[PDB]
Amino acid sequence: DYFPVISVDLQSGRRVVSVEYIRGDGPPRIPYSMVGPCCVFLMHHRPSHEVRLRFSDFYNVGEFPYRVGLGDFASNVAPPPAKPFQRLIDLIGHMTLSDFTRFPNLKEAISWPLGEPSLAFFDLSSTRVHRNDDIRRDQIATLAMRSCKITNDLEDSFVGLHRMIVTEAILRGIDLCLLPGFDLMYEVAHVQCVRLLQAAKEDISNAVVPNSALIALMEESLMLRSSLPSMMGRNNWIPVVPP
Amino acid sequence: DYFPVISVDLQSGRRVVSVEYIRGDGPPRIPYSMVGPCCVFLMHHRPSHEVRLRFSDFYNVGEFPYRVGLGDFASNVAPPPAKPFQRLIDLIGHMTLSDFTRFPNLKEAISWPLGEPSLAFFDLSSTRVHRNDDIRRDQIATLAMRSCKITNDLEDSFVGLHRMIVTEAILRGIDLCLLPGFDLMYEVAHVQCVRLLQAAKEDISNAVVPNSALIALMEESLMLRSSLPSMMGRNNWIPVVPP
Repeated sequence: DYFPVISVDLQSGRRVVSVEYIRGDGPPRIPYSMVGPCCVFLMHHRPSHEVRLRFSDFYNVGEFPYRVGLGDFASNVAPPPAKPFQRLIDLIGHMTLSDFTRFPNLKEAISWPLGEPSLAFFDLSSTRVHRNDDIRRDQIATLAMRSCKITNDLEDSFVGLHRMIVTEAILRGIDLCLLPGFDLMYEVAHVQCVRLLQAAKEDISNAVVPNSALIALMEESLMLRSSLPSMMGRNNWIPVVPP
Repeated sequence: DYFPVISVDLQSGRRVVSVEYIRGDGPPRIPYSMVGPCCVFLMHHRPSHEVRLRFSDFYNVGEFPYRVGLGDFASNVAPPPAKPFQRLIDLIGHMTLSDFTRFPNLKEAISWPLGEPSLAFFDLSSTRVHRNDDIRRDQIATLAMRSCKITNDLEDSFVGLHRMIVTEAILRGIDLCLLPGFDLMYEVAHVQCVRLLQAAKEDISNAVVPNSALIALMEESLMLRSSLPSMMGRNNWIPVVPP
């Protein structure tokens, strides 16, 4: 049906990876998987039709779930109990990058996982943004590839992105019941939200002038402190020296 | 016996984490582990005395090996089949950082995992450098903490460092039989060596003047191409635009 084509091109004085899905049938590939809208062709992983709790429960044993995510089907990775930052994500996705890079700690918080500030995962996780499925799949695969900084393999990019998510969750004390690999863009945006909530403390401690970003983050922090403080992660954020 | 004390201090205009081991007995802590020379006190992980093949076989089930590494004891993580880059590591550890940062691709290759160029893991993995065990343990714990960029937990720093190693191994096609968590500094230096070998191709393709670094890397690449090409990883290195 659709083949991913990975192309390394020069943009903004940086050589960056992109993925574009192109129509082509011939004989369709037999081993394949659907990670959200993205079609992945499995070279090193055996597709599996079992339903398991975590994405890692597949790729840790050399397998790959048949199909994952929301849709007119049954995901082979059982959905998380909740997506508790979805309101904050919807609120951030309608904001510009300059709202965060003006503050150092917020910039550092959203630097992960691409190594540069980026609100792309917030846009792809928001429910109040509407995009075609083709552009969505291209952007999701591109972000998975750009997180891992490789050029050739796409299934390993999704495995690496989930592994990065779980590593940051373990470091920041995020509960792993909420990050099973169901909707990888939401997991990245969730961990970025936890990092943002930890960074906003240092930003207000540095006596900055709140914009909409800090107002939203402080409202969320207040509500969470009242209801479920442990959801905000651990307090192990390195303050960023102001330039 | 020795307690790790984690201190976040300003150095070189950057706020950075350090770990220093300080003598103190009182009642010694009951749950504890030895990762190499480093003493780790387990809050979230149950110590285990079983012998397993991978470090991940412990921390993936909420455990932590009793003691790991070389020494007058039996490591609870079975040693790797080989440490095949030890000669290259010994050769690189006697070199200065400026030998790599002069080339862009080598600088990018050794940027991982700390996000900045660093030969610290090469120094701590080399066999032809001699250091006291106290300074060694301080440096190992400091590097584990600085890889993860957190400030408070030390066992989670070692778990995160191993998870980062395995993520990069999976991305670069490195065989995971060689990275079980036995000597984490060697694993970091091994993955950095694979990245360096992949980057030296682009560096010579950019027609640079070889220094000792490129000479050593090309000799190793030639020997490996003759004997075991698959040890050099996959050819998925993004070329770095020359500044």
